[PDB]
Amino acid sequence: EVDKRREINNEHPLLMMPLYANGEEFNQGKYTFWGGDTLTGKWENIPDDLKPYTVIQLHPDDLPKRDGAARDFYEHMLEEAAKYVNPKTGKNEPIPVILTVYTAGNMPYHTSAHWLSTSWIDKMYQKYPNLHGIFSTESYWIWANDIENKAADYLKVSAKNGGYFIWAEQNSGSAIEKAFGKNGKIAFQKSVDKYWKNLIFMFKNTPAAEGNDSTTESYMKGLWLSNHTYQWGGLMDTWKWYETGKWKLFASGNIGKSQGDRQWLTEPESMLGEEALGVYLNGGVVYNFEHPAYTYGVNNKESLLFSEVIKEFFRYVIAHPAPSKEKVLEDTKVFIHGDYSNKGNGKFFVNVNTDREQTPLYMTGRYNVIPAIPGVLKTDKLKESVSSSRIQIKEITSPEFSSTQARKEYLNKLYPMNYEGDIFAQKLDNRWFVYNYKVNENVKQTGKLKFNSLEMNVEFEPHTYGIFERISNGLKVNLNNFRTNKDSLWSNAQDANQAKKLPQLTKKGAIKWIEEHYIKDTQFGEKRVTKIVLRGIDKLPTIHSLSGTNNSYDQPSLNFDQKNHMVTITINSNGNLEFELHFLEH
Repeated sequence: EVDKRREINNEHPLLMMPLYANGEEFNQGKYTFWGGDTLTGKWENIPDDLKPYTVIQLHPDDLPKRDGAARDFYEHMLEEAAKYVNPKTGKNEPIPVILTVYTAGNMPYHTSAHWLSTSWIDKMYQKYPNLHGIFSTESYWIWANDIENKAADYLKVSAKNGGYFIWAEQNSGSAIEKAFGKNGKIAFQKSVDKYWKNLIFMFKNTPAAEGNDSTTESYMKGLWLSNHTYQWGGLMDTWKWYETGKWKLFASGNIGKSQGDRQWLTEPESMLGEEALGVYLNGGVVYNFEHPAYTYGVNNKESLLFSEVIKEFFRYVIAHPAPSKEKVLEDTKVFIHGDYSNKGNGKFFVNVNTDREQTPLYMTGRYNVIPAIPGVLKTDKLKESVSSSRIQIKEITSPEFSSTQARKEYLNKLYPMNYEGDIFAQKLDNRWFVYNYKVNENVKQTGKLKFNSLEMNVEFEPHTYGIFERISNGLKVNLNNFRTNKDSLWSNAQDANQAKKLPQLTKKGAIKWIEEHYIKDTQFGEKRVTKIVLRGIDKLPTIHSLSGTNNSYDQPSLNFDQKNHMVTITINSNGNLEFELHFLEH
């Protein structure tokens, strides 16, 4: 093995920072990115605490579809990255880069990435120590005849150089199963047997109408636990709102795939944190987002989604490393071997732990994410682990998985019920993680959680997650319900028919909207109420270390009922929030 260029694991997570080449300006002799970020300016802006965990991911977007264009753009940017000087110290501090080398099946009618040979990639790794890896993303809809062969070559050239091959893909059309050899294309399967320590496999939740969120995430987790990938994660994509035909928040009717640029702006900001929790709580460590103009920002400025949700979430997962592989193995009671594509795809988990066919969220944490690997793979390495002895490894074709009711009856024997209420909750050590799982329905949810004898009842509106940590002197609370008002995008449409018919916002129009109405002059959402009730408290708790999104919260209300030894906490906010409550139990 060649020394790794960087670590990627629970203690060293990875946030990918995408930059999409502006092919129109490339044709004019300029080297620029859609949305106006510059490589140097963006890197400088990244908070210093996050720099060790963040990597710039270049994407060739609409560079001309001809030989040399992607090499030219990429070599220019690698040079800029390599020559970077820290303005505060004067030291050359090369910027870490990941290159997108494969997308859309690398068809020459789809992408300039077609004209990037393995030879060139090898040359770039050798020339640039700051090239930390290469990325393949989104070919499930165009599964090229040689995709497994090419993926084997990407993994091998990365291993040769100590870099990572990162593949973000969704199990549409059995893509993950095929990647590992379902249909007899076994080159990548063989590559992984040798080079899995240089592989990162991520879900890509874009094709949301096909409902493969839960099954793809199950595979990513299972691949990791069984030593078929070094680590896993997810690319969470606000374009899901387009794929599923949604429009104005909470509005009725479906507009189909008709208003792309309005649609990818509409997903609530905090819902990206809800999605990202599925990665974190299950031991994933790599995070990436789309659409980047919304999720990260424009013109070297952080969007509010980035500053108030993603930045804070990512800081959290650095401060509190995700459960290790060993820990997740120890906690795993059931591990599925087999193909979800033959058991209803995402339907497998509907009314088990997801509430509908098309959602990136879960409705219960009772089973967390049940890990699986495709039927083509073997569980030998999993069984060889010292931490896997109490795992039931079950074929997906087992009678236990034959129906929705069979799945719950089996899983319920092994995963005890550990909270009450119709809301998502999952416990990790002394922490309850809670969110309202509604996607586009304006419905409050409630749950009853316990920390031993201490009872905590919560009431959450949609697009609200919380982390509640029992600490020696009381409770640490992190709450995020940040959701701005996107109704302006849907002005002039009083129903779905009218909304489908709106003028296109367009790509350039959306970037302009972000500049003019999101980066500044933001239409913030209304403050909304969260209730937390604690039962079993000695005296009125005290509040400490209260902070959050500027101007986004009223002072929390503490109402102590001495007779019933209980406190009702009322919060009215829209943003991120954190505080400690100090108290003793009764």
